[PDB]
Amino acid sequence: QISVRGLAGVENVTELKKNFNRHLHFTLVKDRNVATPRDYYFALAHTVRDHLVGRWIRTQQHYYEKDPKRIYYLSLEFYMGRTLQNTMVNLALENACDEATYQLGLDMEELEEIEEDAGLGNGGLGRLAACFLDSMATLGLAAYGYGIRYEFGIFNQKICGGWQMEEADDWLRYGNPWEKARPEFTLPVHFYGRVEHTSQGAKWVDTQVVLAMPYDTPVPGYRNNVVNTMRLWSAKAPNDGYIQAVLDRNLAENISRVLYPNDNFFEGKELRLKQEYFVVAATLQDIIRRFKSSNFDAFPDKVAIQLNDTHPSLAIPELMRVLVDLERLDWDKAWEVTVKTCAYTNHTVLPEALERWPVHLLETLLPRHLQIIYEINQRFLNRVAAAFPGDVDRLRRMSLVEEGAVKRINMAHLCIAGSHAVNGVARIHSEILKKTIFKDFYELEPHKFQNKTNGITPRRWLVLCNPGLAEIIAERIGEEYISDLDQLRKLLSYVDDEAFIRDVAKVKQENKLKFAAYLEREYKVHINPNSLFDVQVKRIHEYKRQLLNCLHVITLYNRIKKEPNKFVVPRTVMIGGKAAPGYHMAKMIIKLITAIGDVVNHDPVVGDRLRVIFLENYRVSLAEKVIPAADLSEQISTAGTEASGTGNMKFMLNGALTIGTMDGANVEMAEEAGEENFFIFGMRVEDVDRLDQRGYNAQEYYDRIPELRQIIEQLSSGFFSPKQPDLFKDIVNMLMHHDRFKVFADYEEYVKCQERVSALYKNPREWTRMVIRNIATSGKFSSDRTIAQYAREIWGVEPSRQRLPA
Amino acid sequence: QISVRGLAGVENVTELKKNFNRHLHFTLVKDRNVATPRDYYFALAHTVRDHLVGRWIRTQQHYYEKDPKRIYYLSLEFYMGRTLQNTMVNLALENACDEATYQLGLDMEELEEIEEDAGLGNGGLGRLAACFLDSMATLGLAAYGYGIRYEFGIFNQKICGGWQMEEADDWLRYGNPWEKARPEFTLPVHFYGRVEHTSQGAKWVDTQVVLAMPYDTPVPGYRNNVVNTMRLWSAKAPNDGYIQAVLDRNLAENISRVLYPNDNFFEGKELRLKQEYFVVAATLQDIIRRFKSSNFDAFPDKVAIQLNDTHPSLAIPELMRVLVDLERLDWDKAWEVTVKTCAYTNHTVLPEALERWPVHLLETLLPRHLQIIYEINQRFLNRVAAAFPGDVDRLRRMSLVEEGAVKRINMAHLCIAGSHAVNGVARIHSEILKKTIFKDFYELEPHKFQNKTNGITPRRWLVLCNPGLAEIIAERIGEEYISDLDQLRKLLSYVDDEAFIRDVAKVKQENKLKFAAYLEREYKVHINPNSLFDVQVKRIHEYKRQLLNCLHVITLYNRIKKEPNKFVVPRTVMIGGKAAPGYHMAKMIIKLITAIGDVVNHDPVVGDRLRVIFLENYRVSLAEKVIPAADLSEQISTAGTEASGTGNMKFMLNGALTIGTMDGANVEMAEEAGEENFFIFGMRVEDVDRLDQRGYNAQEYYDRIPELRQIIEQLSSGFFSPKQPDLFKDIVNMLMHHDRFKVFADYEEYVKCQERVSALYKNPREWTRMVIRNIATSGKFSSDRTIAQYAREIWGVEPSRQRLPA
Ligand SMILES: O=C1NC(c2ccccc2)=N[C@@]12O[C@H](CO)[C@@H](O)[C@H](O)[C@H]2O
Ligand SMILES: O=C1NC(c2ccccc2)=N[C@@]12O[C@H](CO)[C@@H](O)[C@H](O)[C@H]2O
Ligand SMILES: *Cc1c(COP(=O)(O)O)cnc(C)c1O
Ligand SMILES: *Cc1c(COP(=O)(O)O)cnc(C)c1O
Repeated sequence: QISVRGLAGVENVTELKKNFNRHLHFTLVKDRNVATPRDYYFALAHTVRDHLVGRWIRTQQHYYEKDPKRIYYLSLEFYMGRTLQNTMVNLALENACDEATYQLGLDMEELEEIEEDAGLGNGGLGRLAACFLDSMATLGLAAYGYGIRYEFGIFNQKICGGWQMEEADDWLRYGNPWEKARPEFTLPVHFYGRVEHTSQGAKWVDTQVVLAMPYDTPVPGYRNNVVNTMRLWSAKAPNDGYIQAVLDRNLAENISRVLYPNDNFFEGKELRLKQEYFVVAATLQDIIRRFKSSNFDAFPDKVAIQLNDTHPSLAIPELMRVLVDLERLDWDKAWEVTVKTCAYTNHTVLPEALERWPVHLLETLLPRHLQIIYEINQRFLNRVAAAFPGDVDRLRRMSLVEEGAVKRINMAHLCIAGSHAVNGVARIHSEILKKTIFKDFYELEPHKFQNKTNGITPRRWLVLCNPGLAEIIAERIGEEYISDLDQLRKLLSYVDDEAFIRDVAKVKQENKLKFAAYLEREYKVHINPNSLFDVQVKRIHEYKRQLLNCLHVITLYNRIKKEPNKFVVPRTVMIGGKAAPGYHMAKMIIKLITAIGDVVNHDPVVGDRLRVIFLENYRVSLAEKVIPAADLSEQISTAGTEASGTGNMKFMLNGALTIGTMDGANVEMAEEAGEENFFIFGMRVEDVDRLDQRGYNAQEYYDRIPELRQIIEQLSSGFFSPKQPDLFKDIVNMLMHHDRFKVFADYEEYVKCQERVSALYKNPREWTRMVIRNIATSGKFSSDRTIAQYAREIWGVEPSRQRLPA
Repeated sequence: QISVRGLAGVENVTELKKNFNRHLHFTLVKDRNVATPRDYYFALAHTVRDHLVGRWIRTQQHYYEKDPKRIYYLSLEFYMGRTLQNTMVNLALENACDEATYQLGLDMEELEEIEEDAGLGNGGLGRLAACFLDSMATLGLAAYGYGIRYEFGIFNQKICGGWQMEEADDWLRYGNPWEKARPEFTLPVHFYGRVEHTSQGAKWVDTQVVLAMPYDTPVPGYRNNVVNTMRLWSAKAPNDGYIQAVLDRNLAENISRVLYPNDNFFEGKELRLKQEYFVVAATLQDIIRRFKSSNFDAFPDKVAIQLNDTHPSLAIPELMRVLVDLERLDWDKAWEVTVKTCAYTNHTVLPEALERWPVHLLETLLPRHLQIIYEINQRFLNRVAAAFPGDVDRLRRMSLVEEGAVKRINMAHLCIAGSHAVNGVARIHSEILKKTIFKDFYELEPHKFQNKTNGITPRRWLVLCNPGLAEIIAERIGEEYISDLDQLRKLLSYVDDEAFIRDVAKVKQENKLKFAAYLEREYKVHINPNSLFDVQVKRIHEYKRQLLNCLHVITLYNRIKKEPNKFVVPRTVMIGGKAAPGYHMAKMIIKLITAIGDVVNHDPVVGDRLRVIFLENYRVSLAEKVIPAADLSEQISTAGTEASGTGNMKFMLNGALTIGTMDGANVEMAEEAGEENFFIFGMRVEDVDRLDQRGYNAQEYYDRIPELRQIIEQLSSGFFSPKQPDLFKDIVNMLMHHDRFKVFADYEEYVKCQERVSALYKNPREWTRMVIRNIATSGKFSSDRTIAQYAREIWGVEPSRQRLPA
């Protein structure tokens, strides 16, 4: 149909049809009279998966022959989404499969919707891991993603009476055709026990054994015939009254049962620590086994381990344990190897998110690792003492061990000490690390600290989710940009091209019609497709300030009511996201959003000027639908709180304008497109600090802004909760007395800036010209650029766009 | 190689090799440089499974078109064993696959050994279900096996220091290629709740829901291109703090987690009752759904439900519940349908094995079913009262409800009342049912009571496990006997044929050499292959009198020691079996067996005249090895205790002579072969009763038999337990004061009879002639005969040996 989806060759199509019918008959054990649409999806999945296999086997064989340095991306989260369409795109099979399925009388798009998201992540961090895997494969790196195969990913979200309900995401119910179990690579992991010191050295004894069974999922590079591996571990009980013993095996296997959904507040839960050690222990054994199939001085020349936040920080003490206790290297040599091998990416500055494990917990579960951490801490603090003699305060601040109520291990401190490289994930965030929370460590080892601004894969996030936009771009500048996104700059030469302006606006309107229909179908309510689509989709957090958005929405409503017969640019305000299940305020915000919607969407006087929709069950596959449909991207975190963000980049790439704060990668986005092409508002980081020094008094804003005072009175008095007048008292009280994120401080500038958006939207041609200026400068935010920087500046390997043989 | 294994056609072999390599590449995702022998087994399994699929799909399609009456074999146990070889035999693919694998440089026999037993049964009852499925497919019946897919089957047995240790049988670890999940046929099962009586009728409300997900396994008939289905249900939690809720899903799924291994003593465990209801509820919904795809008056013309003992007895109240509460039939009509549909097979008379569920348990878990059982009981006892006016004692004895300490439901009583047919499983057992435990029910409804003597499938139990014996038979009389075993009588005309005598003895010696080697390899100890192979393999039970065997073995030892320099026919005594994990005495017997072995096998004076071996982990695949190797079959249960036995039949078919009591099917076996061709000894049933009336005094035997007294002194004094002198005090005490199975009463006759065995073994030619007389009359004990009798006399359908198209 469209060229960027590849060729439909006569042989190819005939072949695909033959294989499809073969899998239907032999794999599914069905005839065409009894096949459910799910059967058809599965037949297609196996058929496509068949085209991966030779490439997978040869890629892994190639790495054995060439023995390149290997990259191990260690993460607790991989937010993969659906695999079928992505696999077809990267193998150039999409048009052939569309044709082959069409000829069998099937609509491929319908079959794609049957596939479950692999929702093995919470949000940004998990998705970043998934985008990185795609880029690593595309750049021909010998890279492996290592994580946990959770039986249950992020919960499915239902709204009942405006409230979030959580449902178990039973994603494996119907089987996963993408994965291959490898029971023959099963490895023991040890817990509890105690340490004996002998003549030979320390020995970890009387441990409990849990087994780690790997499942491998293929990761295809973009049309380079490279297929890398994602290895996820599953917990299995070892095989050594009777009934209960059998049933008790469940306890060991609980380790890999369920993704922890608390992306706000670190809770030191034992099961979570078990997960962290489990993935680390199984992975390092695998790494070392592979390393030996070809003396540890060469280890860092053959192995890079990237730590996705502190979640796999125990990689550092575990590697020491294996090198010292099992391989019998002396400490210093062992340590040298560890530091040159390991590198740490920090993904937050919010202090309640930092992992600070109680010592008593580590003492019980991982006694040997605690010993090793104490030894690391001692040697580290000896280096600090030597560098800064007398600075006792510095010693306390930098210690891996935090004193107080309960002793804790600061895992971030452990990571900086045990890594040759520490990076943030946007320039402003990496600066804040060096100025504030890791200033002491920076002063000791300035050379360790880097920036690696985040990116998104243009495969999933353009070609896949927005084929029409991809096509009209390819019509002008060819297809090379898909793996070299900087080529998008060539679109600057089309900013005054009348036909390209027409094409860009047509695609957007088509995406909106498509999504408007999807709303009506799956969640039956009607929306004006000619309205401005104002979307904020991301996890629900106070710092991301969905509440600021709520205030703006109520302002528009109050203005309409006041002057009903006046023109306003009509809007559909769409807000979506999951709240962590124990995060009360986030749950109240969702409820407030739906409460506003109930009022606004049923007011006769508003009509279709204003609509407020809560998008249920925001996940990767919903993002692929709504982001192409968006006009305005809401990136309105308080300055200094969003480490980078990545949604921001998805929208830029897909033809929406951004309203946002100078936070995270927004700063670099505005810099690339020019500030005049970006709706910047609010406090800078410096402003927030100035406010904090003199003290944030929210009352001041309530007193001086009549519009704001009206909103707060409405919330209080039950305007938005008639049957429950005081439902939102927690929200008002927080906004008035305990608002860490200074919602009121940015209110005035946000509303003024939102007016400028409405003003520009009134001018289709100039809106679309501004869009082109955004799309055309979004190249920097390709994860290909990000990974190329990791490769050259941290891992010490060169990327490649050269094909492997087919 | 041998003709009964089929043809190796040039196309066939080339095809199999092609498919094998295809599955290795695409299904296993391996090349030949990294393939483990397990990969090769899996590739072969998929290849063979591919030849089942068209036949499976067409068979099920045929049943839809023809809409024959359908047989539902309801069992908690299916002891299937390995599927690969059996599938090849029944599809005639064995020689082709042997050749195809050979040419790929693989030994098929080695690949077969990688397959795990599907050990979803304890022993005789479970295996009978598996033999029945094979016969039902072979006789072209529209039959379905319905059970539970246990995650863990019968435990693996290890002997440590002579003691049984149990290990979880994790049979699904590496996947099951034989099964096909059918998640789209998932069905709810309800538990707990309470009953509301409305205007419409009774309503079962506030229940907990567990889901039942079916897995279908193909059941190929012998070269008739029929493939029936075995459907096994798996428990899955329904999909409607957070972490713990997710983890708690395990509790629902515990229902299908593990096979109950207590084949001796009924324990009223709730989890066991959950299993029984779970299989019954899911199955009846499936039955009814199928019935509707084509008014319930016709139900019994389209449906037969066979109950494998009382384990699925709740089928009767469940069917009433659905007909009355959900379909709104009146009671009488509902009842008529139920009785004409259901039929009950009894498989024991030992009173501690009968299922007698506490009322309080049923009350809580299945409140509605208890109501229905009480109504059944009332109507039933009204019929008894009318038939036998004034016989109040009869009323008490026949009640479904037993009074006493705790009220119980007698499930056997429920089965007789709710079934149109009740059968035993050997003539003597069916007589005992009518004379003793169900005499009252027989007097009421004489027409219900039948015999259906058990059988074994000659496919697994001759062709598969003993190809050489199958071949030399086929050389004389052709292959038709494999599905018509009565043809074996034609071998009577070869009893004086010198060459056939030679062939029969050669095959036996080859089987012994083969098994002797297997011992040395897998469990490193040496055995004289020219000794008489004396084997007793079966679950460890007091009633099966492994202890009597132990006494004989110690007698032979004591006789050798007394007269060391005298000739005795050398023997290898092999005893194997699992004890139920809580069955103390059975665990002591295993220990005694190994204790005897430790003494006998290390005595220099004994040499290789006598060896005692405990066969570890007796299971279906070990039976296929040891039974063809046996000379003497030990079937020595106390008269009246073994309902039938089926091991007995396996050995008869495979060229061993039987020493046994007139118990179970032994009676019919001796009758078929002639008593002069059978080593019969001991009390008849009548003798046991005469002893019981005057009282069993074991002391009497100890006083009068010096040889026996010596054995008891040895056991007591620690002759067989030096470091633990009183280890076997429980065994002695039981034998002397509390022996329900009268071991001493049969001792003298057993030893004399064992001498006659030794005497005949001394004469190879006459031994072998006697063997021929056994093999030649074993035809009756084909499960084909058994199932044909069920079909005609209970189910009301005609068997067929006609082929379906290929
Ligand atoms: O999405 C994110 N989750 C976490 C995080 C959550 C819990 C504990 C630790 C970190 N950090 C985040 O990483 C993304 C990827 O770098 C950034 O784009 C986000 O700004 C940042 O919020
Ligand atoms: O092997 C058997 N197990 C049980 C049984 C076990 C527990 C509860 C109820 C029954 N009955 C048996 O059924 C076989 C098949 O009919 C008979 O050959 C055996 O003689 C008989 O012992
Ligand atoms: C990209 C993405 C995120 C991260 O979005 P931010 O706006 O950076 O928080 C979260 N969830 C999903 C499903 C995504 O696709
Ligand atoms: C046939 C068989 C049994 C039943 O044997 P009996 O001697 O009748 O008790 C038990 N277990 C296995 C593995 C079998 O193959």
